[PDB]
Amino acid sequence: RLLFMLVLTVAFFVAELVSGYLGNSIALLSDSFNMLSDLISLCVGLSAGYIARRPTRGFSATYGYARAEVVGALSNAVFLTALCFTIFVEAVLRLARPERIDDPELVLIVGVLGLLVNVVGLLILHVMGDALGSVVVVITAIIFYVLPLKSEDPCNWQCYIDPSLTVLMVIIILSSAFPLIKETAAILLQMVPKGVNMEELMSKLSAVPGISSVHEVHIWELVSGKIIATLHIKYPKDRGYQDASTKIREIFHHAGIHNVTIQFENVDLLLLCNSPCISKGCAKQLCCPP
Amino acid sequence: RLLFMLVLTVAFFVAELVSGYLGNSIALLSDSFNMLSDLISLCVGLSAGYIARRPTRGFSATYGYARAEVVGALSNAVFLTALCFTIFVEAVLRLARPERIDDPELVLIVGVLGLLVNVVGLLILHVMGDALGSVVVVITAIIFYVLPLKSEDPCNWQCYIDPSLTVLMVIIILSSAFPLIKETAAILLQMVPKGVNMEELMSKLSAVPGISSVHEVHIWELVSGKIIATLHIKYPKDRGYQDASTKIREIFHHAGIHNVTIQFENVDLLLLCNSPCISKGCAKQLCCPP
Ligand SMILES: [Mn+2]
Ligand SMILES: [Mn+2]
Repeated sequence: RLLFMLVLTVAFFVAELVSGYLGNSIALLSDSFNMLSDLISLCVGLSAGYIARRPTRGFSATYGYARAEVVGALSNAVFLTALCFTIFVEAVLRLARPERIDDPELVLIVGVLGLLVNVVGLLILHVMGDALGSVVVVITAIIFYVLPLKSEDPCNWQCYIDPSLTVLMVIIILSSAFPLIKETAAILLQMVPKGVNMEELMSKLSAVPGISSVHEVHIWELVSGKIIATLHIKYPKDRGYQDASTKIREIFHHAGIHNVTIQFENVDLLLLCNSPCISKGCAKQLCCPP
Repeated sequence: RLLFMLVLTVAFFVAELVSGYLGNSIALLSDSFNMLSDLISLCVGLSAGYIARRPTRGFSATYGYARAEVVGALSNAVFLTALCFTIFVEAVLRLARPERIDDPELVLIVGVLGLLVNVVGLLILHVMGDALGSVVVVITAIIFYVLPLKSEDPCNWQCYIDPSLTVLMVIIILSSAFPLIKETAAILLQMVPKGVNMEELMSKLSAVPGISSVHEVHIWELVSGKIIATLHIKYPKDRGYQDASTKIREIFHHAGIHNVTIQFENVDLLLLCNSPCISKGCAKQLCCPP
């Protein structure tokens, strides 16, 4: 990996913020708010590179800090969505009251210098979609320079191109952030991973010879590949559960789940958990409550 | 509960946005961005009221959707932080280039009408801290009305009060959001709950008579009160684990943990998991890897 991007990305995010406010362009602010999310993603990816190759497994994080690439990706998409909200709000108010660009050259220079950065990125969807936002800035500046507007004249159609294309860029930016908030929140909501087929898996689980009942089947995803499947299983007292255990962990293996914890409880009052909390009053605090 | 707040809060968030942009006040935009987070929190709390009293426990969410009050609270604090970032950026640029208030009356009216809403809130820290942001708006409007500034004059000291107090309000707003991002991310990072004393708990766990080894001790928090504690425990083959199990689940009960799953594995090669994935190649995909 190479990390020599924060030096460039952070430096040009500030440049596009200053030039976006000094040059009076929402497209420049939009792109700078996109490069800020790009630097947040770079920091998250670098943090996820130091969490890996150096596990911790401490007394306060029993699973480690490997979930920081999902929390840091949902916190970056929500950050970007909130930034796009303000960009959209400032883009609708400039469609009502139009304003112009004071320095097209300062917008064009930093517009290209920042489009040339997303070409020293992937070459050597957000990264793919960050380069289109840097084309809008150079398009708007060109329209204001191959067709100038003297300070003394009123706003023409040109004052509308910048807010109109910035609204389109918010729709394009939020068309990739929206699939990311839904895909990452499902992980942090303790939902079953999308790849796992919980219908076939639970149909095969009940077909294991020697198994009498299966309850508390919790399957969730820590990170990609790491799927934890808690499971309680009742079994007749006169039969061992060794071959049953082997079958259950081989069924889960074929489903891509390798972190399987099975609690074997001995054996319609024979279908509840034999081992809830030590008191009946714990039923309020039990998950999958009885 | 009462839900007759979205009708008021959503209606006045739009009013404070329009009047904050039509009246040229960052404090009004700051408060409207705070009332937007307030309505997002109201929607999250109402969703968490319908997830409760009606559990689902489906085939795609084995723990239910009870984690939506933690994901929806981290997504609301990050949303608020990103909004405060834009508010702060527009507050530093107005400290450099000062602007004034076009309609102090429109700022004062909607300033009070929106301070009277946070008095029809708690009465019948963010809610406590939303009312201070509505005092800054009424303070700034008063200074511009008990001391007017004709359009023909340059900006005096009055043009600085609004950005200066909005910077202070961002610090106050982010002084309650920051403790919320750290407290909610620890839950979504699968970290040990703060209340649980993992030192005394793990010291008592190893002192249970009949237990030979304890590994894969995963304790995490779904929501407040619901703590799930996965655990693998080795034991001698000639001794049963019934009394040991009772002791272990009574030790966890005294620690506030009632969702305990124990995998009893039979018995320094006697201290590893007896039941990893069915193949040695799964060690890469195992959590707490061997
Ligand atoms: Mn760009
Ligand atoms: Mn308020």
